[PDB]
Amino acid sequence: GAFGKREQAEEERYFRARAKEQLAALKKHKENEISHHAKEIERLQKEIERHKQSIKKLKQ
Amino acid sequence: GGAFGKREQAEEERYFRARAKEQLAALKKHKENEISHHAKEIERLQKEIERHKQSIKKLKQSEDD
Repeated sequence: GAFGKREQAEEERYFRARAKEQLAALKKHKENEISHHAKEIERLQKEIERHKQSIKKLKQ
Repeated sequence: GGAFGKREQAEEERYFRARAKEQLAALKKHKENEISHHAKEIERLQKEIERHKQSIKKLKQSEDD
């Protein structure tokens, strides 16, 4: 009946929302990982900077 | 006799000049070694960064997938 397609419609919305909650949690995890790698990169570039300044001193 | 007095001094002069240049070379040697170590380190660190950048590239694709 009318109350049968409302159910269907709502059940559909429900499952779609569950599907998107999951896709978002997976993306969240990848973003966290990207985040870590980025952090490391910045750290390594600071070390490079230190070495580059050491060289500069020595060159003079 | 007298030309000996002179020649001895010309030789002494050459001797100390060479002693000076030997020290100068030693100094330049360690400077270059140091600079060299640092460069090597820099290259090593840049490769690590390259690894991380590739890791990100991957993660971004799989995430976009």
